[PDB]
Amino acid sequence: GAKHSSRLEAHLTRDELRAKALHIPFPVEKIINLPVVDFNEMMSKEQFNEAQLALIRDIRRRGKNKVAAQNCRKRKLENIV
Repeated sequence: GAKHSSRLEAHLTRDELRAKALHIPFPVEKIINLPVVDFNEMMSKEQFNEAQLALIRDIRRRGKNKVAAQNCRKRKLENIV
């Protein structure tokens, strides 16, 4: 395929693809990395639909890898032995 045809829609990766279709200007690369202040600027200065805002939050959240996908000895006994 063409690599220089990554202007619209699929500008970078699959996540970028849906983001661009969702009117997201800033690349997912940035969104994962945007600090709260940049994230505040986003909501403050710019304005999008709910769908679009949801993705920004999502990429941001996944970029902030603090989901605790470690062993994590916790007392969260949902249904485990």
